[PDB]
Amino acid sequence: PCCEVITNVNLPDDNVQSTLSQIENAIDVMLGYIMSNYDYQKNLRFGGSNEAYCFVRITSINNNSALADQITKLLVSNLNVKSRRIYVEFRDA
Amino acid sequence: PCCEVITNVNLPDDNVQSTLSQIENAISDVMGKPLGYIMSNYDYQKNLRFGGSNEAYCFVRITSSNNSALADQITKLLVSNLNVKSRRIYVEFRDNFAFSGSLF
Amino acid sequence: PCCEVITNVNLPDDNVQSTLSQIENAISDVKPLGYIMSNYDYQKNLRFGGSNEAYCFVRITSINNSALADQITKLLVSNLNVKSRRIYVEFRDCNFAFGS
Ligand SMILES: COc1ccc(-c2cc(Oc3cc(C)cc(OC)c3)cc(C)n2)cc1
Ligand SMILES: COc1ccc(-c2cc(Oc3cc(C)cc(OC)c3)cc(C)n2)cc1
Repeated sequence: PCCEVITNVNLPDDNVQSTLSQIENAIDVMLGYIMSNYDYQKNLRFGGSNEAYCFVRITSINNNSALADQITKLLVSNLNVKSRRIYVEFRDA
Repeated sequence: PCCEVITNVNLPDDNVQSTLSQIENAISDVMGKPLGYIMSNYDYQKNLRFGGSNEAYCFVRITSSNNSALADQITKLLVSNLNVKSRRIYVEFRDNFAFSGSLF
Repeated sequence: PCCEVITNVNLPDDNVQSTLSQIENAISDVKPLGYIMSNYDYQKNLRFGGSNEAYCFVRITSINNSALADQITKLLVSNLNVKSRRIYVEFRDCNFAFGS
């Protein structure tokens, strides 16, 4: 398992860790072997714009709607970002 | 589609954004792909090395012919804007379920 | 050819460069190292197993993989003070590149 949030929204660490932990919980849908990360990229753009944006890559679930939906609420509510500016990719050592 | 510039060259944000914006234009122009529907990013990695050396360097990943025109175009932008030798610029084209958050 | 170490272990730059250089050697031992990238990406909030304790993800792109993995794992265990349970090594064999 692996989850990466890539975003230009700056959160304090305590808040980042809550969010990552909440996403791990979600990622019920299908643990002690998982790697999550919040990668702060201030210059990240989408739609020709550097406004708040988050890209989520989940590697790994087939179910996938439940996870996407769940994550999208977490990030809208914890990152104060418009849900139009959330993209969730699922890729399925 | 997605362009990521990965580099140990530190630029101020205003400059980073100009560059990213110029690159988006290029992708759109040279490939005819829908502008706006692109990610770009500038990932500052100070300890990034190439050839056993931490000197100025650019890795450009383009994910998801005409391609020479694009590579060339980008290479000038980064040479100009980053003051990096073109002998330290590499431009890599590389290649599942997807959702927008408005669907929820 | 490319190695990226992704980790929440903060090292000073001189140390980071030594390690990256030691990894380049390894990759080279087990072609030559002038057509090769490496990087140390510090991600402080990186987690594994629900925990933000020390950890290393290594992605190796475009390259007896066991010899390389084993070698790198010792380097990182030694130089990052991380448990080897908390080190994972992926190889990707994923197309073209284009200055000089
Ligand atoms: C035998 O080769 C393998 C072994 C394990 C995986 C694997 C690894 C996965 O995630 C991780 C992620 C991280 C950080 C560590 C890990 O194990 C140490 C597994 C998730 C899935 C679904 N598969 C993939 C290939
Ligand atoms: C999946 O997209 C990809 C993946 C790998 C490459 C690639 C990667 C290569 O590795 C490198 C990387 C670097 C920094 C220098 C280099 O010397 C040419 C080769 C070489 C070639 C011919 N192609 C190009 C595109």
